[PDB]
Amino acid sequence: KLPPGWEKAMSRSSGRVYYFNHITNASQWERPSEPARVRCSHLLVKHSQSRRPSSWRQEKITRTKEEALELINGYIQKIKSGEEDFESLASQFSDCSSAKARGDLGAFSRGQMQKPFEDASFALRTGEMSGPVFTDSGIHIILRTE
Ligand SMILES: N=C(N)NCCC[C@H](NC(=O)[C@@H]1CCC/C1=C/[C@H](COP(=O)(O)O)NC=O)C(N)=O
Repeated sequence: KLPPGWEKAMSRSSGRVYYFNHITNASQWERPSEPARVRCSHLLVKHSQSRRPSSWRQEKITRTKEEALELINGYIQKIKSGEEDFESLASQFSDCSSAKARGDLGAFSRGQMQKPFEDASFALRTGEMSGPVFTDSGIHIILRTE
């Protein structure tokens, strides 16, 4: 009957059905198939409207929300085609401190992370990746590892 968050959608360019998750922003052709804690890695792209417009990559972050989203889109594209792996992109490009640990955040339960991240994280199954997930930090790609 489809896991939490998943809905059937119709492709504009091909007419083929696909599946979309409105919690994680994941989308795929394939038909998809709770814990106390999950472990996730993430790649963060911050923007001018981030709660802290600063990171290890640059002192003053000034890119716009729309620009950050386009970077996130491009990374997802490289991950999905296997041009670059997630961990590699997070180490190089995530505006989070967890970049030094390949995006890994360790384990966490509900009530610890900003709500959109948390919900997305818990709706992923082990091994799955999110689409763009928006929080006050910026835009995330989430990978559930455990
Ligand atoms: N148990 C653990 N590890 N502590 C959870 C408490 C921190 C938590 N953080 C976040 O929710 C954002 C979203 C997902 C990752 C994340 C990372 C942020 C991003 O960097 P910032 O926007 O702050 O500059 N870094 C936090 O220092 C929060 N309640 O604000």
